[PDB]
Amino acid sequence: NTVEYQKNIDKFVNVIQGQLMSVSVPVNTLVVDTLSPTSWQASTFFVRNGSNPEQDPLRNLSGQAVTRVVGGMSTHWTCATPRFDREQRP
Amino acid sequence: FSYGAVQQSIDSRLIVDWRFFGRTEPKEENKLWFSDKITDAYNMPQPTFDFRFPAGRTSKEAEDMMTDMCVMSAKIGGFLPGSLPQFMEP
Amino acid sequence: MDIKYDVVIVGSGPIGCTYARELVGAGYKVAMFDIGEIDSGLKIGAHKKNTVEYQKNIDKFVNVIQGQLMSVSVPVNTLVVDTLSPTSWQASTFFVRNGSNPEQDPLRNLSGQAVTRVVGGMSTHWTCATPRFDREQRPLLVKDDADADDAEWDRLYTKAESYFQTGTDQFKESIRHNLVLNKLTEEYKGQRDFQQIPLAATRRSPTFVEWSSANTVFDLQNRPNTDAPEERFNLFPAVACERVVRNALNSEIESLHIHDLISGDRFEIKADVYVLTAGAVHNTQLLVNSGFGQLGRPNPANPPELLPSLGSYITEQSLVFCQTVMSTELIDSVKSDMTIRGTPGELTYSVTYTPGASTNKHPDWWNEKVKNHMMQHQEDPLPIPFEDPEPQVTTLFQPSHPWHTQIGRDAFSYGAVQQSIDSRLIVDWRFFGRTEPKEENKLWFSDKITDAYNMPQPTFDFRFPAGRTSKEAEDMMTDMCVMSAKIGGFLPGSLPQFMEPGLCLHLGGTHRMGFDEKEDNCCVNTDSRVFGFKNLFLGGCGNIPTAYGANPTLTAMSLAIKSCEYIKQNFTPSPF
Amino acid sequence: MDIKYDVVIVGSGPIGCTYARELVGAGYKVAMFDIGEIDSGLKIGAHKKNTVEYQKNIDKFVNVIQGQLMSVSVPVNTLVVDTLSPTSWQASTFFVRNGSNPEQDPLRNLSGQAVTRVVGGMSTHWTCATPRFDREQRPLLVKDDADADDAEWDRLYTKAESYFQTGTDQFKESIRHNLVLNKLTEEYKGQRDFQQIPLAATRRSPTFVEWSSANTVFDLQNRPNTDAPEERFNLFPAVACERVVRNALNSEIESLHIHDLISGDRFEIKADVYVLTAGAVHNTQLLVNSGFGQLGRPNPANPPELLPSLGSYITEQSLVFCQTVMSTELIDSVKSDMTIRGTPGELTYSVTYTPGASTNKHPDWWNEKVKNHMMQHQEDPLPIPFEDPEPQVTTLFQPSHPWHTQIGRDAFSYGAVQQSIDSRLIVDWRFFGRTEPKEENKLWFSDKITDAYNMPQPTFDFRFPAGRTSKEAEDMMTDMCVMSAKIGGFLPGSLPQFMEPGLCLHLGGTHRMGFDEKEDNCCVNTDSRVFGFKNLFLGGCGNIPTAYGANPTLTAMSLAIKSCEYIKQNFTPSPF
Ligand SMILES: *Cc1cc2c(cc1C)Nc1c([nH]c(=O)[nH]c1=O)N2C[C@H](O)[C@H](O)[C@H](O)COP(=O)(O)OP(=O)(O)OC[C@H]1O[C@@H](n2cnc3c(N)ncnc32)[C@H](O)[C@@H]1O
Ligand SMILES: *Cc1cc2c(cc1C)Nc1c([nH]c(=O)[nH]c1=O)N2C[C@H](O)[C@H](O)[C@H](O)COP(=O)(O)OP(=O)(O)OC[C@H]1O[C@@H](n2cnc3c(N)ncnc32)[C@H](O)[C@@H]1O
Ligand SMILES: *Cc1cc2c(cc1C)Nc1c([nH]c(=O)[nH]c1=O)N2C[C@H](O)[C@H](O)[C@H](O)COP(=O)(O)OP(=O)(O)OC[C@H]1O[C@@H](n2cnc3c(N)ncnc32)[C@H](O)[C@@H]1O
Ligand SMILES: OC[C@H]1O[C@@H](O)[C@H](O)[C@@H](F)[C@@H]1O
Ligand SMILES: OC[C@H]1O[C@@H](O)[C@H](O)[C@@H](F)[C@@H]1O
Repeated sequence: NTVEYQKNIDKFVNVIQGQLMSVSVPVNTLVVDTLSPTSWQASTFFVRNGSNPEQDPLRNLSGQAVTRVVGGMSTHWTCATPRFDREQRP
Repeated sequence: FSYGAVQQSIDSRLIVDWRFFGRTEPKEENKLWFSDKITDAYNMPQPTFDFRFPAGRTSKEAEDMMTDMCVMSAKIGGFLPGSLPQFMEP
Repeated sequence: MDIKYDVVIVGSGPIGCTYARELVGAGYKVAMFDIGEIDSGLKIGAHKKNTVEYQKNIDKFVNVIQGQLMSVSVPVNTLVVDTLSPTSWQASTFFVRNGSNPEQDPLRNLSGQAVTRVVGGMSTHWTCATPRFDREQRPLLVKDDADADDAEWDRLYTKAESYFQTGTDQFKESIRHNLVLNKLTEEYKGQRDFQQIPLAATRRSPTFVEWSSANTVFDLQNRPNTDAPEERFNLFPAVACERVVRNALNSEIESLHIHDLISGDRFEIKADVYVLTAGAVHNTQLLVNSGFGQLGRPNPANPPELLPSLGSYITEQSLVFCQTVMSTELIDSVKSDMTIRGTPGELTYSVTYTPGASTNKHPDWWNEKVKNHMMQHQEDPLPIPFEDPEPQVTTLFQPSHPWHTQIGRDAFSYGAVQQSIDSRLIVDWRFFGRTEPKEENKLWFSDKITDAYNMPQPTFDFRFPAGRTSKEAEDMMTDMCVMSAKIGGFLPGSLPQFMEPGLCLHLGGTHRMGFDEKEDNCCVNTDSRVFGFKNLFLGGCGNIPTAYGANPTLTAMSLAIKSCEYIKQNFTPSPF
Repeated sequence: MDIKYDVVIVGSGPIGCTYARELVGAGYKVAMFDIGEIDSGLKIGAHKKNTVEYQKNIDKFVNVIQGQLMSVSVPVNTLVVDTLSPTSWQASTFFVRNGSNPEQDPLRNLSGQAVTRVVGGMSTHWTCATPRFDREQRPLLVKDDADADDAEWDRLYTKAESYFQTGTDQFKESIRHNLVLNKLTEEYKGQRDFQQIPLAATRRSPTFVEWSSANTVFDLQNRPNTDAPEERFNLFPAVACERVVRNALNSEIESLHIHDLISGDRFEIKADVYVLTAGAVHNTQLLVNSGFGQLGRPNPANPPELLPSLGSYITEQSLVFCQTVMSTELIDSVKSDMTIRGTPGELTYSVTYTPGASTNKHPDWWNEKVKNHMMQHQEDPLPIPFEDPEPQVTTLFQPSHPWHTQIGRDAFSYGAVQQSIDSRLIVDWRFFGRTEPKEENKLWFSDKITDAYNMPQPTFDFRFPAGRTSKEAEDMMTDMCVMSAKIGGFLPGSLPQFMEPGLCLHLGGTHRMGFDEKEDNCCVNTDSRVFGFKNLFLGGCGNIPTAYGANPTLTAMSLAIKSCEYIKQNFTPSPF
C-alpha cells in the first residue's frame, strides 16, 4: 500500500521473498568439485547451514515457509478471498 | 509473487499469469512432526514434513489441472519463455 | 576427374544419391560434387550414429548433430555486456560482430535454420523418420484425377521406401515403446490411430539398429569397381559448386563452375544433364548466383524476369517440444500381470505370473522380461529392463489433428543432459505444424555480404502466417500438452515450448514445384525440371509447394525418382 | 585376420601409431586392434578439425570433442527434483540410475576424466600442443649422468617432433598472436619468455592448418600396398581387446583375448610381441582384467603380488581457465603507426601510414593488413583483420612458475559461445599444474560393476595432494589472474575458475616407469617393458611417473621410440 510499490509493482516480489523463511530445508547433496585444491572440502554431505537432518528430501514441502512480522502473511498476501462451495468445505 | 528473474524484452501489457490450485485429500500418513533433538532458530523443536500428494484422486486432479491451464491459457496467448507451464515447489 | 560427363549432381545427400542411384544404375557417366568432405568411416555418406560407441552412448550423439549444423543467417547481436573491466575495449554501437548478417531482421528470421556440409549431408545425423504425406499435405502430380494422383504417389513412395529401407517393425519388442504406444491407442479409442514411426533403419540385434542414410540409397564408391564393373560414377569432395551457366535464351545450362577447396583452382564441367541437390537453402543460393531470380533485397518495383517465384512462398514448420516423466500408474501397469509379495531386497520377496493366462494384460515375452529384471535387480525400483530401447511412436497428420507427431527419444536433445531422473522414465514429444505458403515469406541473398565460401549471404524474411498456420500451431501446442499428460507430467528443464524458428530443418518451397510457372507461382514442373530449361533439374524439399507437417525427405525422394524417370526418357547415356 | 603376428598393438592412438611406424618400417608383421571404428574420412586416424568446414567454423569443433569424450566414472546422482507432477513416478531413494558407478565416491573423483574410442584415439580432436618437458618434470632415462640423460631425451624428442611435424612458427603472421605475446614479454621485464606453443601442425594457407594426428605418425593403411610393397600391417577396428594371457611364471604373454564387436565372436591372437597403447585408463583396465595388480576396492594388507604399483601414484593436472577482452590500450596500439583522419564511413575518412619509416612500431606487412582492413571495412570499429589467426602463446613451465600455460583460442570451449563480444577481442588462458605422485591416489576396477564393453568398471579415488600440489595450484590460479590482466580484463561468463578434475585429460602414472620395480614403485622399466615379462610393453602417458604440467603426449611418444629400439634389438621380424 505504499505509493512507491503501487508505482513499481515489479519490486514487491522482494518484500515477499524477504519474509518467507523456509520451514524445513533438507541436507544438500550437490557436488561442488571445482573448488581450488587449497580450499576446505567436505568428505561427506554433512548438515550445513542450519539444514534439517530429520527431513527426507523426497517427502518434503520444500516451498513451505513462515512469516514472522506483525500482521503475519497478510502484510504481503494477494488478498484473494473466495468462498468454498460445499464440496471443498467442512 | 513472481518466480523467476523479471524479463524485460516483452511488454508487460501483454503478459498474463496463470495459477491453478489443486485440492489435496487428507491422509493420515501425511504429517507435520517436530524433532526431539534438533531445534529451529527460536530454540523450538524443528519442524519436519513427511508428505506426498496422495497417489489417487489428488494426483489425477493435479495433472488434469495442469492440462486445464495449458488448454485455457492458450485461448489468451502462447506461453512466455522462462515462464513455461510447471508445478511449483511443494 | 574428366571435363565431360553425361550427368552432374551437386550434393551427396540422400536426394543427390537418389539421382545417383537411378542414373548410375541406368548406365550414365555420373559426376557428383560436394562442398563437404568424407568423414563417416569406410561407408561413404553413412549414418554417424551406426558406430558401436554411439549405440552404447546414445546421449552423446547430440554433439555430432550440433557439430555440423551451421547457422544460415545470424543476426547482429544487441546484448549489452556492461561488466567488462574498464581497461577492456568496449563497443560504442552494436556493430557487425562474428560474421553475423547485417541484412537480417532479427525479428523476421529463421534463426534455427542451419546447413550440413559433409558427404551424405544431413542424412549422416538424421532421425530416419520417413512418413508419407496424405493428400492434404501433398502436392498434386496428376490434376482432376485423385485415384491416378494416389496411384502415382503410392508407386513413388513404395520405391522410395525401398531405397531408404523404411519399416515400422524395428521396435516391436521394446517395453517402453509398447507401454506408451498402448496407452495412447486406448486413450484415443475411436479418435486417433497410433503406430510406430516409419523409420529408415534395419535392426541387426536387440541393441543395434542400422540407421539408413544416403549411403543406404547409393554407396558413393567410384565406379567401375569389382562390384559394378559396367557402371561409371565419381564423387568429388571438397568442391564448392558456384554457378550453372545459362545460355542467353534461358533454355539450357552450358556448364558447371566449380571451386576446388583443396587446391583453390576453379574449373568448368560439362554435362548433358545438371542436377542440383544442394539443400533447400543452397540450391536457391546457387541459382541466384547463376542469374535466376533476383540478387539483393527484394525489389517489387523491379521483379526478376527469370524464375520470379524463386525463394518466395518459403515454408518452415512450427515445432513444439517437451519431455515427460512416466506416470506411476503406467509404471505400475508394466507389472499388472504379476503377483508381487514382500519387499524388494527382503527374504520373502516374490514376483510371479502365469504364462498365457486369460486374465493377462501383456504378452509372455513382456512378463518374462519384467519378472527377471524385477527379481534379478532388487536394488532397482523400476520394472523396465536397463537396455530396453526407446519408444518410436506417432499419430500421423489428419484433418482433425493437422500436425505430425514423434514421441520417444530423439538424439537431438536441446538442453543439458539431466541426470537426476532415470532415462527409462523419460519420453520426448515433438509435434510439427504445416505452414501455409505465402509470397511475402522469402529466402533472399545479399548483393554485398558473402558467407564463408564467398557466396551471396542468405537472408530470411519470414513470419509464420497470421491465420490458419498460427491458429494450428497454438492448437498443436495444446494438443501436445493434452496428449503428453496421458503418459506423465512434464520433465522440469524440458517444459512445453516452441523451438527456435527453423531448428526443425524442414524448410521447403524455396524452389517450388507445380504444373504452370505463372498460375502455380513456381520454379519447377512435376519432372523437377526448371521451366524453360531442357537440362536443369532441382531435387529436395525446396520443391515441395504445399503446407506439410510430416518429415519431408521421403516425399522429396519420391519427387526425385519421378525426375530420374524423365531423364532416362529423354537423355541417352554415353556408350561406355 | 591371421592366427599369428610378430607384433600386436592394442590401440590406434598416436602412441600405438608410434610403435606401428617404427616396427612396420623395420619389417615386422604387425596387427593393430582398436575397440573404436574408422571415422575421420579417407585419411585413417586423421584430425577431424582438418576439414575446410571446421576451419571456416572453428567454434563448432567443440561439439566434435564433446561427442567423443565418454566419462570414465560417473557417481550416483543426488539432485532433488521436487517439481514433478504428482502423477509422475518419483524416486524414494537415490538409486543407481543412467549407468552411474555406485563404487564411486563423488567427492574423490576425477569427474572430468573421459575416454575416446575411435581410430586415432584422442589425436583425432586434440589441440596438437607438443612441448618438451624440462628436467624438473622429466623422468630419468639414465641415472647419474645428467649429460647422457639430456642427450638421450634430446635425441628421442627430436625424433618425436618429426613424427608429429612439430613446429613453432605456423602462427607468426597473426596480428592477435603477436599483440598478445609482445605485450606479455614487455610486461614481464625479463623474468619469463613467451613463445609460440609448439604445435604438431603444418600451415597450408593463410586460412588452413593441417593439424597433426595419429595418421601423420602412421597412415594406418593396410600393407603391403603399392607405396610400401614390402611392409606388413593390418588394422582391425571394432575389436575390443579384453585380456593378455600371462604364462604362470609372469615372464611372458602367450596370447591376447579379443572380442569382435561386429560378429560378436571371441579369438585369442598370437604374436611374438605385445604392446598396450589403449590409453592411461584402458591399459590399466586390460592389465587388471588380466591378473596384474588387484581387482576390486583396494585392500591394504592384502596386497597384490604382481605389479603392486599398477593403478597407484596416479596423477592428474589441475587446470585453471578464463577468457579475456583485449584492452583499449592494445587495440589502439595495433594501429599506432596509422594517420587517421575523418570519421569512419564518410568520404573524408582515411587511414595511411609511411612504409619503412624508422619510427614505425610495426613491420610494413602488419600495417598494410591493418590499413586495408580499416579502409575496406569502415563499418568495423576494430583494426584487427577478420580472419586473422588466433594467438598460440605460451610461457613454458619453470621452477619459479611451475605450470604450463596456453594462451589463445582452444577448440575445447567450456560454456555457451557468447556472441555479444567480438571474437577478435577474446583471448583464452589455460594454466596446467603439476601433481605429486602419491600412493593413495588410485585408479581401480570394480569386481562387480561393469562398463559399456562388459569390462571391470573404472573407479577413481583421488584428491589433489595437500602440500605442494595444492599450494602450487592456487599460486597458479593467481598467476593466471595476474598475467591475463596485462592483456585485458576477464570476459563475463568465462571468469577465472578451476575446471572439473580430469577435464584436462592429462592423466599419468597409472602404469608408471622407473628403474627398479620396488624402489621406484613402478610397473615398466625405461624400455617400457613390464618388469619380468620378455614380450609385453606399455605405451602412453600412464608410463610417466613424474609431477608434470606440460602436455604429456610428446613425452609419451619419445618413450615409445625408446621402447621400439628395445624391440628391434630383441625380436627378429618373421620371414616376409
Ligand atoms: C505469503 C503469501 C500468503 C498468501 C498469499 C500470497 C503470499 C505471497 N495470498 C493469499 C493468501 N491467502 C489467501 O486466502 N488469499 C491469497 O490471496 N496467502 C496466505 C495468507 O496470507 C495466510 O493464509 C494468512 O495470513 C493466515 O493467517 P493466520 O492464520 O493469521 O497466520 P499468519 O501466518 O498470517 O500470522 C501468524 C503469526 O503468528 C506468529 N507466530 C508464529 N509462531 C509464534 C510464536 N511461537 N509466538 C508468537 N507469535 C508467533 C507470526 O509472527 C505471525 O505474525
Ligand atoms: C540435421 C537433421 C535433419 C533431419 C532430422 C534430424 C536432424 C538433426 N531428421 C530427419 C530429417 N528428415 C526426415 O525426413 N526425417 C527425419 O527423421 N531431417 C532432414 C533431412 O536430413 C533432410 O531433409 C535431407 O537430408 C535433405 O536431403 P538433400 O536435399 O539431399 O540435402 P542435404 O542437406 O542432406 O545434402 C545437401 C548437400 O549438398 C551440399 N552442398 C550445399 N551447397 C553446395 C554447393 N554450393 N556445392 C557443393 N555441395 C553443396 C552439402 O555439403 C550436402 O552434403
Ligand atoms: C581429447 C583431448 C585430448 C588432448 C588435447 C585436447 C583434447 C580436447 N590436447 C592435447 C593433448 N595432449 C597433448 O599432448 N597436447 C595437446 O594439445 N590431448 C591428449 C592426447 O590426445 C592424448 O595424450 C593422446 O592422444 C594419448 O595417446 P595414446 O596413449 O595413443 O591413447 P589414446 O587414448 O589417444 O588412444 C587410445 C586408443 O586405444 C583404444 N582402446 C581403449 N581400450 C581399448 C581396448 N580395450 N581394446 C582396443 N582398443 C582400445 C581407443 O579406442 C583409442 O583409439
Ligand atoms: O529437432 C529434431 C527433429 O528434426 C527434424 O528435422 C526431424 O525430421 C525430426 F525427426 C527430429 O526429431
Ligand atoms: O581442455 C582443453 C585442453 O585439454 C588438454 O588435454 C590439452 O593438452 C590442452 F591443449 C587443451 O588446451
